[PDB]
Amino acid sequence: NLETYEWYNKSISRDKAEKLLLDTGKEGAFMVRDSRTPGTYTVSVFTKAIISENPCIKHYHIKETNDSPKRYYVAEKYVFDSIPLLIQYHQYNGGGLVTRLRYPVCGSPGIHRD
Repeated sequence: NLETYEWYNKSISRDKAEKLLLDTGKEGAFMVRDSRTPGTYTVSVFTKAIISENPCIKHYHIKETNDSPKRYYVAEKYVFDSIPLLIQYHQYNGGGLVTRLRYPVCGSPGIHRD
């Protein structure tokens, strides 16, 4: 039933998804494909934001809930035992985020670092 939408690419591999999206060269070119577990999908989007030798294809998970009937949401591929560990992770890896967490700020008034 997803098969009736232009963006649904069912079976295709990550690598050919990336090739197809790169070739378009259009900002916000995208495709939905299938993920490892059923009920889970993957959005893949072309972007020229982060010049780090442009461009990038971002991949997102679409998880489902345990509802009646069922709901869907965009989330990262990962869960963490701890918020600090989830933060730790995102200092070194962008993940589902635009930039990754380089610099904590404390907003207690009159406070400064080191």
